[PDB]
Amino acid sequence: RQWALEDFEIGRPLGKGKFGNVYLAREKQSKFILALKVLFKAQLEKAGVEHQLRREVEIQSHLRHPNILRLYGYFHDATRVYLILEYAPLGTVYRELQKLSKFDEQRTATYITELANALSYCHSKRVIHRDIKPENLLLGSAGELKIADFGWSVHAPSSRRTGTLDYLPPEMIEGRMHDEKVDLWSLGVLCYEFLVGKPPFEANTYQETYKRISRVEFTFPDFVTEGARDLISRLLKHNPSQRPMLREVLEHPWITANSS
Ligand SMILES: Cc1c(C(=O)NS(=O)(=O)C2CC2)cc(-c2ccc(Cl)c(Oc3ccccn3)c2)c2cc[nH]c12
Ligand SMILES: Nc1ncnc2c1ncn2[C@@H]1O[C@H](COP(=O)(O)OP(=O)(O)O)[C@@H](O)[C@H]1O
Ligand SMILES: O=C(O)[C@@H]1CCCC[C@H]1C(=O)O
Ligand SMILES: [Mg+2]
Ligand SMILES: [Mg+2]
Repeated sequence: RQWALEDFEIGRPLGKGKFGNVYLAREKQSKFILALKVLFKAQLEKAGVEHQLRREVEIQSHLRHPNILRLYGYFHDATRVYLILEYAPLGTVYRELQKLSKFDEQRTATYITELANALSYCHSKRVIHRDIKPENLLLGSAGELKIADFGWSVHAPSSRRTGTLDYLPPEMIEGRMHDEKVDLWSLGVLCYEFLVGKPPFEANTYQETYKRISRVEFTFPDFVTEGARDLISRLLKHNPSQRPMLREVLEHPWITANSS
């Protein structure tokens, strides 16, 4: 509907982005509360990621799922690009993890189910998210998980190169061809991080994390249950073909026993 910045009242920042900031905003006519993801043209140009910004917009604007953050539209002016997003009022899963330290098995299994459903819908459109991480997982008014930040989203298969490597699978880390299986690896990383409080390949340096991912070198603390170990171990397979389908994740006995 060719919006312009004059149509919105701007509130506090909601979060910092790589190419700008996200602000709380209210559309003047309807009083609709939303989030405005503001990006600087000069920064996007310098990075040469314009084309990828259009992909974020095109991919996310066509997705309709209760566990996927909505993108209502976008517009731009002389210096900025504005993405009109659904406001997630309970913030990030990242912040929830920082304050709780770790999630219990029931909260974890529920989040994994919500993610697996959203990803099943994405993959059915051959959409690869590729940036599944707690800061990109938002919470709706009922505490339901919403996949956000389609910034690095692509259509499968892809041989396209892109923060930390913590959530990236070996094939992406090595600049090789990849498909929807990249999001299955990220799901395994998230399951571990939710239960343990940190991702399994976390390290001080990018170099050390790269080596850990390449080797699939990780251990579980003693408190991690057999069922949780089984699902994570199945997801974190160096070989993308060996990673289970999302149908298998949703039907996993540990998921069905602790969700939702
Ligand atoms: C320098 C510049 C422009 C720019 O000034 N164009 S223009 O004013 O000449 C216009 C007639 C085309 C546009 C964009 C740009 C890129 C992606 C998206 Cl998604 C974008 O939002 C929109 C918004 C509405 C329609 C289309 N896209 C804008 C970028 C990115 C980095 N530098 C840019
Ligand atoms: N719709 C939203 N509602 C609430 N907070 C949001 C929303 N979108 C983004 N944020 C906050 O802003 C941060 C940056 O947004 P994001 O889309 O992930 O940008 P980037 O691509 O730069 O990582 C998020 O991690 C979150 O803290
Ligand atoms: O929305 C963005 O800030 C960016 C658009 C260009 C590709 C990378 C992307 C991101 O970091 O999510
Ligand atoms: Mg983000
Ligand atoms: Mg992003």
